[PDB]
This record gives sequence, structure tokens and C-alpha cells, in this order.
Amino acid sequence: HHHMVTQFKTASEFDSAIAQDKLVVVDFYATWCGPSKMIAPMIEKFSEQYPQADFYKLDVDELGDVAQKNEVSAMPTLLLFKNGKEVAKVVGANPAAIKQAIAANA
Ligand SMILES: N[C@H](CCC(=O)N[C@@H](CS)C(=O)NCC(=O)O)C(=O)O
Repeated sequence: HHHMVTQFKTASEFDSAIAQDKLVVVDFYATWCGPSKMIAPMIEKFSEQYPQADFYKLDVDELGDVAQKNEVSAMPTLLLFKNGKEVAKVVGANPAAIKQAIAANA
């Protein structure tokens, strides 16, 4: 499918998206951080394997409010939510950790 990873544009968009009754996966990244830019293509592959989960990316330098509120400091950080509730966090570009956190909750 096309359009599987959406880029967040406001804090309010994030707050709404994470409230969904499904797993919502959010890639927190920064363009100056290479390791963090590696999460996008990985998440693109995972989104097709777990289409029942929603996938998003968030540039912390555009949406620093969301980063601070969710206590994200290290780039990349993947945060996983279900029903407004954080169910997992994976810091760093760690494909197996991220995939299994997804598979557990999707
Ligand atoms: N996880 C590191 C790269 C990730 C990294 O060095 N992140 C830096 C920027 S690319 C960072 O967010 N440091 C923040 C901190 O002080 O916790 C790796 O093994 O390649």
C-alpha cells in the first residue's frame, strides 16, 4: 500500500492519533542524527508486515513540544501506543527489538 507512514505536523495530531484502538508506532527522529534517519526505511518495511498497526514519524526539531511531553531525549526513539497508553519504547536503531515490540502489540 502507498502512504503507510505519515509525518506528524502538530502536537494535537499526535494526541489524537495515539488515542486510536490499535497499535500506533511513532518514530522520533532528527535530521542531524543519521542513526535516527535510518528508522524511516525500516518502519516502511514493518508497516507492510503489520498493516493493522498505524505508523508515524515525527521530527523532534519541528515538534519539540511532543518530544519534551513524552520525555524523548535520545534519537531515534520509537514509542508504541495503544488506546492512549504507552506500551513500549525502543531507543536506538535496533530492528529486532523494534519489530518484536510491534509484533507483541499489533
Ligand atoms: N545509537 C547511536 C547513535 C544514536 C546517537 O548517537 N544519538 C545522538 C545523536 S545521532 C543522541 O540523540 N544523543 C543524545 C543524548 O545525549 O542522550 C549509534 O549506535 O549509532
